[PDB]
Amino acid sequence: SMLERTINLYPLTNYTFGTKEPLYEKDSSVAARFQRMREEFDKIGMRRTVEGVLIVHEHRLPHVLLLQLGTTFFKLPGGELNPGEDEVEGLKRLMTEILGRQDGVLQDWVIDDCIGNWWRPNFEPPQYPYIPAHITKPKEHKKLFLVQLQEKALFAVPKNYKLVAAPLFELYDNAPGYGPIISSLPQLLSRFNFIYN
Amino acid sequence: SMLERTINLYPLTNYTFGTKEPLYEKDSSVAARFQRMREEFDKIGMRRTVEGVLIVHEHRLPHVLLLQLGTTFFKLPGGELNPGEDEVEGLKRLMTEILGRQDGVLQDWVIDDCIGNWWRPNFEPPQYPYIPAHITKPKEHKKLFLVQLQEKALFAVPKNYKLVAAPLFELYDNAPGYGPIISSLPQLLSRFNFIYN
Ligand SMILES: C[C@H](O)CNC(=O)Nc1ccccc1
Ligand SMILES: C[C@H](O)CNC(=O)Nc1ccccc1
Ligand SMILES: [Zn+2]
Ligand SMILES: [Zn+2]
Ligand SMILES: [Zn+2]
Ligand SMILES: [Zn+2]
Repeated sequence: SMLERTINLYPLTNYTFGTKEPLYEKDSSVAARFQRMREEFDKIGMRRTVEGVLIVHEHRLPHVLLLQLGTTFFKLPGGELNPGEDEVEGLKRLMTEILGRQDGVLQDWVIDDCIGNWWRPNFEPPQYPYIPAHITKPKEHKKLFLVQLQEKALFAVPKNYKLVAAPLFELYDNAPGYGPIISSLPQLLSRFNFIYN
Repeated sequence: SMLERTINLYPLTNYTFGTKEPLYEKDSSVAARFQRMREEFDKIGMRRTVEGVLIVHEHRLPHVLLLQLGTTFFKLPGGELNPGEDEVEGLKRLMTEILGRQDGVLQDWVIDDCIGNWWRPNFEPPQYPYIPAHITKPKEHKKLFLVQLQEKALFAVPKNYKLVAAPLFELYDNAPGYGPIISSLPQLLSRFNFIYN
C-alpha cells in the first residue's frame, strides 16, 4: 500500500529567471488561430499538442510555473508537434525553445509521467477530457506531462512573458481565471507523493 | 513516448448484478455523521477513508459504476479504515462487504493505481485535493484507487441501493449532481490507455 509515484520538489529560490528576446505567437488573433487550425487539418489531420507541468515549493507549499503573456492569458510551456515527431522528444524541443538559455547550455528535462489528455471536437474553443459522443474526427489532441526539475537551474524567459508561481489553492475551482485544463491541475496532481527538499 | 498505464475494460453485459439484504448507513443524518466524526477524532485522530473506481464499457464508451442510495446520493464503493489497517487490504475488505456474493465465493480485486487524495479541514462538508493553508490537523483523509475488473463477475447489490453505470460526459462539470470528487473523475481518468475488449 505504497502505490503513489514519489516526486522531488525544490524551493523557488533555487531557480534563476533571466530574460531573452520576445517569442511571438504564430496567430495574431482567435480568428487567425481557428483559420490556421482548419488549413493544417485539411493538409496533415488532427493537431497534436504537448504541454509540461513544472512544480516547485516555497515553505513546503507546492506551486505550478505558468507563463503569462503580458497581463493577458496564462499558459503552460508547450506547443505543436510536427508530423511523425515523438511526443516526449517534441515537448523537450518546445521547452528548450521557450525557456532554454541565451548562453546555449543544455537543460536536463526528465519526463516520466502522463497527467492527462484533452480533445477539441470542432474549430471552436470547447475542450473535453474524453472524445465526446458522435465525434469521429477530433480537430486537436493535447497531452500533459509532469516535468521533474533538477535541484537548481537558470531559465531564460522571453521579454514579452512573465514566469509566475501559482499555489494550488489559487487554481482550484477557477476556470473563469485559468480555463478548464489549468484549473483541474490540483485534482490531477493529488496522486503524487511530493518530497519538499 | 508510451508513458500511459494500459487498463482492460469489458462490456457491462459481461457482469451479473444480483441482490442481497439491505446494508444500512452508520449515521442516520448529516448531524449524527459530523457528531461521530468529532467523537472518533478525539479518540483515534484523523478519519482514513478509501474508495474504489470500477470501470466498464458499452459500445466502446467508458462508464463508472456508482451506488445510488434509494433515489438520493451517488457513492463510490468504499468506507472507513480501522486504526493500523493497510489501505489496499482495507479497500478489498470494504468492497467484499458491499458487493461480495450471497454464495460466499471470493472476488478477485486487483488494485495497482492511486488516482487521487482529498482532505476535509473541519467537521463540515467542504473537501479539497490538497491540505489548505493554515490547516495542521485535518479531520478526514480520502484516498481513491482504480480497481481493475476481471472479464466476468457476479456482484450482489444491497436491496436498499441501485448499481448504475454513468458515462463520463454525464459526470463532467456536474458537481451539483455528483459533488466535487465524482464530477472530477473524467479529468483523473484521462491519463489511462483503455482497451475496449
Ligand atoms: C496553450 C497552447 O495550446 C500550448 N502551449 C503553448 O503554446 N505554450 C507556450 C508557447 C509560447 C510561449 C509560452 C508558452
Ligand atoms: C462516500 C463515503 O465517504 C465512502 N464510501 C462509502 O461509504 N461507500 C459505500 C458504503 C456503503 C454502501 C455503498 C457505498
Ligand atoms: Zn520555510
Ligand atoms: Zn487522439
Ligand atoms: Zn457495440
Ligand atoms: Zn493525510
